[PDB]
Amino acid sequence: VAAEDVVWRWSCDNGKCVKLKNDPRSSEPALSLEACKMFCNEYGLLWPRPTGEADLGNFLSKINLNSIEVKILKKGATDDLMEAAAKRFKEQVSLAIPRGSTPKLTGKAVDVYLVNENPNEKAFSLEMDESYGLRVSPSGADRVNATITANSFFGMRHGLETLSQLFVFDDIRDHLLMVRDVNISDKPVYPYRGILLDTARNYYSIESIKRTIEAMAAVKLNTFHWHITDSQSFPFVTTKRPNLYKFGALSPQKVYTKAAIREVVRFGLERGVRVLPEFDAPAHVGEGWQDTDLTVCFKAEPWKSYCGEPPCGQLNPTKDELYQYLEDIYSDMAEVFDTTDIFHMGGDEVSEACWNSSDSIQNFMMQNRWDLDKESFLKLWNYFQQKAQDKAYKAFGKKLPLILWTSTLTNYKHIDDYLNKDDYIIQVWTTGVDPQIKGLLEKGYRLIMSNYDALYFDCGYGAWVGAGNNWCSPYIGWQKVYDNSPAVIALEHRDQVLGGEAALWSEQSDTSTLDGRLWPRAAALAERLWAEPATSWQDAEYRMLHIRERLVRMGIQAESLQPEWCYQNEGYCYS
Amino acid sequence: VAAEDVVWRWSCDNGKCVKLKNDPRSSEPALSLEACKMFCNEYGLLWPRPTGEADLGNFLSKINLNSIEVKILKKGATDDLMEAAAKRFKEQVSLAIPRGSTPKLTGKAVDVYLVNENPNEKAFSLEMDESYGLRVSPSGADRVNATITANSFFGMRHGLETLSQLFVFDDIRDHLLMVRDVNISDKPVYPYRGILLDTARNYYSIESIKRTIEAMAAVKLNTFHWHITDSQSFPFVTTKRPNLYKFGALSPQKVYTKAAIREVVRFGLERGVRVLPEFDAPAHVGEGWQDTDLTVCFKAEPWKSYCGEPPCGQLNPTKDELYQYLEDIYSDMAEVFDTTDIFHMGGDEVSEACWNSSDSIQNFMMQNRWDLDKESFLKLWNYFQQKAQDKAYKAFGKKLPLILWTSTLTNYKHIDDYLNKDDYIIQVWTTGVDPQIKGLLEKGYRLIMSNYDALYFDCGYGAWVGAGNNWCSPYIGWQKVYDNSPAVIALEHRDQVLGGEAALWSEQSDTSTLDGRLWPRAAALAERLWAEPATSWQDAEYRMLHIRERLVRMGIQAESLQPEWCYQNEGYCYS
Ligand SMILES: CC(=O)N[C@H]1/C(=N/OC(=O)Nc2ccccc2)O[C@H](CO)[C@@H](O)[C@@H]1O
Ligand SMILES: CC(=O)N[C@H]1/C(=N/OC(=O)Nc2ccccc2)O[C@H](CO)[C@@H](O)[C@@H]1O
Repeated sequence: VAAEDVVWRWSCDNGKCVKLKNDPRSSEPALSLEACKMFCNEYGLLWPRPTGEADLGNFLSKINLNSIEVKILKKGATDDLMEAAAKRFKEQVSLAIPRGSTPKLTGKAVDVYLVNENPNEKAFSLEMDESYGLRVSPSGADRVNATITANSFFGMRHGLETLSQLFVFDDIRDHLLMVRDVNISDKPVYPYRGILLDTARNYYSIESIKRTIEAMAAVKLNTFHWHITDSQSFPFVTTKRPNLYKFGALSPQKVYTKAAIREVVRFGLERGVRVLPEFDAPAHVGEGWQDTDLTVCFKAEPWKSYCGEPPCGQLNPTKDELYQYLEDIYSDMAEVFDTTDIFHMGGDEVSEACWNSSDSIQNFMMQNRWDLDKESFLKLWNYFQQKAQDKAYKAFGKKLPLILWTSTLTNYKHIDDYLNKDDYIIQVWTTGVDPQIKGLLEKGYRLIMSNYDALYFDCGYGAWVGAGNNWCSPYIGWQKVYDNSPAVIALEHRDQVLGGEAALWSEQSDTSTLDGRLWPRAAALAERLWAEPATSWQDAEYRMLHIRERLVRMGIQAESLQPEWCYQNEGYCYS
Repeated sequence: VAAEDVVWRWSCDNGKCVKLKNDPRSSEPALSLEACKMFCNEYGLLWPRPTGEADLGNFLSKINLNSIEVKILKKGATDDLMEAAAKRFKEQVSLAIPRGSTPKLTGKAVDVYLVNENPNEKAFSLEMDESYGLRVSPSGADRVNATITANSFFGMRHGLETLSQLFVFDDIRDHLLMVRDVNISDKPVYPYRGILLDTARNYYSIESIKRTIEAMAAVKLNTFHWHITDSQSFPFVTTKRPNLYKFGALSPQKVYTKAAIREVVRFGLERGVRVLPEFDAPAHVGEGWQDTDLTVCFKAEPWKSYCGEPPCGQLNPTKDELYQYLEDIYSDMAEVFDTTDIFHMGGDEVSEACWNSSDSIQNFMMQNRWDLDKESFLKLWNYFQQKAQDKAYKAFGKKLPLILWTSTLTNYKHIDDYLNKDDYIIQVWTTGVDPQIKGLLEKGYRLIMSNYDALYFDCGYGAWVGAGNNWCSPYIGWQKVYDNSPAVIALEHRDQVLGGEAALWSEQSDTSTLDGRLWPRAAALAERLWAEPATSWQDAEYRMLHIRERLVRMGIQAESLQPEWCYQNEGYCYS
């Protein structure tokens, strides 16, 4: 076969790029699809779109791939991180070029200048500055000046990410192009932009976790919430209490060693991603605890009587030794997850029946004058949480914010009996319309939104117990994730919302299915959290298709949203 | 870290392998999970389970990986295919061994003997013999005799596949094991066991197509139905009418050349998979036909008025030149798809409105005394099909069976006016309970079942036009595909059912998402078609989990069905 050449061209008409034949008898220069898209779309090819200035100009300039140089103007303690970020950037620019295509090495030279105004700052915090400014302009006759200015390394890295998005490959001519005149100013609306990955229901290769982080960085998501343990498995390698992993793991290979974790944590830091660890308690414990006598109900049957899902099992708060185990686990986590400013302690629904089933437990309650009703079991949960919390603080070596899921414990009506708003952040998984949300906000609580009607990425597949479909079906499309707005959910109490997180529970997901589950749906969340657009999904639709293509180019096995024909023929596919 | 060793063992109790600690003070030999499973389960680790004799014995023998030799007893015209099949088999045995694990090179030597009774036979046909017999027994002191006897290469290749499934890796000891005493006899219930892949709505890499075929072969699926063109794109490289692909393709790279197609066809043949091509007509045409004047309504707006989905477009049957184009396309297909015994001609619903919209068309109808009502448009469709059919036969150089989808044309009430049962096979996509099915069967028609309620693999994701979920949602779980029985659907007219096919329409699928869409759900279909079990999904559940793990080992990014904990702890997860 003699491979053909691209035969089509694209022209902007009413905000839509229309495909037209590239006829020879024309004096007007043909535009490639991406080139037309960059100026046809209001925000061009950017995802997420910026919150401030977004001036992309009207032109593109041909660039030579081998002539891109990055210079770091202000040196500091973040030099290593900055140097790493710069290196990644050269590689990102290539992603513009489709695989198997080769650009002509001609054109201008690009100079990228990074101005990090506080070069020593590298800690993750809810108050950290993620803002940046980007300007691109012609410099002299043969080069381009790209200048990124930010208050911190984090803003600077976000700026490099936006800059990488200003490159387009012209497949008609085989030219690498770059936007000529750019003025951009940006910062995120919300500090916490996350993805929860459950690695206990099924194991995820460390390569996959890193790939996930690479994708997150590409859309300015900053938090990876590692739900490391559950009743099904204990893959965290705890040096202090090694039997938990030894007994706990699905296999000896299916484990997360200290070196692997440091590796992931560092990989995250370079990409502005906080790796936040969760040790869920006192429910969701099982495997790895055999022979300790520190749990009750593991594998209790019938399972339905004792828990939400099999296997059943919970910690026994009445055993003093448990707090010793917990201290050790929290300490081992703190050692390796050393960039995190926050610790998640789980707290999803505890089972009354399960606790009531232990005489050892009942005796303890009897001795303490408490009865055996629901109110009393709440007392037991609080007793546990208070003790666990002390251990967590001791482990991290300071008081730090702690996260808990919405639960019976966190009901706004009695939450103050147990928790306080300064010390606890509440992760919300109820529907976006649930009354608990307003009530919690009124009490001053900060929230992370993960409402299941919009943010549960596991939803919609086949049932994993029995037949039918899984519990939270239907499957949530990107359109729905995009339209779910925390600002709408919280109204006037908006500042109290820290952000949001997409949740990938793993009863039905693993190394193999993760790219699909997460991408590009998490990108919808990324834009929503970064920008809080007043606009709807339909306004972001064309760009969403582009970002999906970009994730694929990165090597992500992203879900397919629409026929490629739609991407090539804007406005034709609608409903 | 010092990697641990597996700490658990498994014991059979009431058909379930239960995990127990591998305690040192025991005189009873510990069993690894797969080893326990092989004898605990009624059919062991086999998928699909055999239809005849299935005696697996009670024991396992240690085997040396480097000592497996295959000898072909009867030579013939299929020598090349047999030699290829043998080579693949050595590689398959390794799949038993999990990645990064290394077996001890000790144990017996395995001799595999292949007896192909009709060594010259290599054609695909509905009447072909896929039966085989398998016996395994100890031979002498240091070796194993594995003998496969079949009427044809196809049965022989199915036998090698079953034999590869009789190997287990003992991860407790690092020993490769094989079932010691085996007697198996098998043949499929249905001749046509397929997967439809739509490569026009989105493009699929040829590497992906081959990977799909590898997975199919692993579960004895024998037909790959390539839905090569549609309105969205024309990736088939037709030498005779090169503009269709040149204009038609999503990109110059996104094409299927003759060499690629031969490559896929050959890869299929070696694995007992018929590669069946579909050129859908007269609807579902669009791209690639610009400037021919041979279509009407391409990109007609509003799309809803003229078609099921955008872009709209149909062939104009009144143009004589069209039949010339068609002859050329059919001829180009016949040249490269040279193993197929059947040709699929599409025929999914044609649009009346679209045809009525062309005066050129109306004039033709006016001249032929036909009116402009629905009945008349049916006449036009028949006129087209009759002419297209003649071209198809001329292209293939013989009369061969042709397949059409259920449609207005195929309504059993008037189907005989147009088609005949000898010449046409009807592919059914209505619900399994639709009256058309009984009516068609009563008229003597053969069917391929693809009922959308059970067999549409595209179903359940987000909407691709507008918001919500896609048209045939909910998502179909393996349980549902497994329970859908053609025997039940057809009753006494069972023989008329040729088999079944899972359909992966590609509006929302591509190279990236294909492993997930297809696997392991197609495996459910494979067993149902191969064996027609009276039993339900729950009886096949443990084995299904194993096959999924096997697909992953093969490199398939298969969907995750359940937590791995369930696989390790049978009977604990249920509902
Ligand atoms: C916080 C959370 O989501 N907890 C569990 C969880 N709990 O789900 C419910 O209990 N849903 C529910 C059941 C009855 C009534 C209301 C909600 O869902 C995930 C799967 O989607 C599990 O992986 C989690 O462990
Ligand atoms: C045979 C077939 O399935 N045809 C089209 C097709 N047609 O679907 C329907 O028209 N479904 C339907 C609509 C209204 C009433 C009954 C069925 O579905 C696939 C997507 O699932 C498309 O890719 C196919 O081109």
